[PDB]
Amino acid sequence: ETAFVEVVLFESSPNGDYKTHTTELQGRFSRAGATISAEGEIVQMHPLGLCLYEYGWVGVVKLEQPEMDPKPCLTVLGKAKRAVQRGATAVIFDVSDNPDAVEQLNQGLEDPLKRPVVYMKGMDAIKLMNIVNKQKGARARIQHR
Amino acid sequence: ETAFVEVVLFESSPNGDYKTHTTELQGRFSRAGATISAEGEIVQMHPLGLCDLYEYGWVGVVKLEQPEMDPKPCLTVLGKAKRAVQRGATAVIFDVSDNPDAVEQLNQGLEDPLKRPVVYMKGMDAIKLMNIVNKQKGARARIQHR
Repeated sequence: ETAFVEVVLFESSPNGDYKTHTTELQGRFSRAGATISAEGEIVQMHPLGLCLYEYGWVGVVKLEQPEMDPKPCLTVLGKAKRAVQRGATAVIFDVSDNPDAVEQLNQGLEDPLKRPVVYMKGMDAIKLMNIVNKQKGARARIQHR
Repeated sequence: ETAFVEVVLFESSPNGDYKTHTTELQGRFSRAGATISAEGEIVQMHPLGLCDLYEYGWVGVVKLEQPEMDPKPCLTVLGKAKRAVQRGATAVIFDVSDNPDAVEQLNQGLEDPLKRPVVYMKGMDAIKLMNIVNKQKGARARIQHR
């Protein structure tokens, strides 16, 4: 099922009102996690960063070439789990560089997380990084329709 | 339609992890805002307080006054919802227990709906909501369309 991800940039206009810009993106809900909507501020994690942020962040993790990390500290599902335990309301992996991560997550072996675990690639990941990379405050609204 | 609201208390466990306690509550989405999901930190707002910056993305909770308490209200209850979004609310949850007439007003159809959810809660759920909000600091609201 498709995860409709809205990524919102924001600047507090001087008087308290917010100026925002929204970009709508898409990934899929993995079997590894729940298929629910979720939302919160984006934290960009390095994939090795998962071996205190305020509760309810949306982890964004750009996975790396499998041959960069030969004996990885955890499985990609393990990494997501650790994120949640550390207060993530959702995890979005950019699997552009680790396309086999997908089959690994959808392997349906452990029963799922109660939070979403979304995978993104191609154009949408590029845009997700285009935004994340440049702006401190960005918000993710992950929507199951 | 029903708004399925999970309120989550939380505090850090001594090792980086979070200990949490979750409470599932219900309200309805009103025609004044979308019927979508939304999540964020609760900010309890006095109803007269929509007439100081908050981190974008908060879920405002507003317990409405007995109508005879506010004779000259700065805004319609939809106006306060709308003002809250503009100040970075991701959703508004009104406790309507003391002002049941606000429901009919919120569902009026007259103005465009907000792109954010505007939920109302009453009776028991709202009690349970304020029970958590008034005591607990560090409360996250997850509002869910199913």
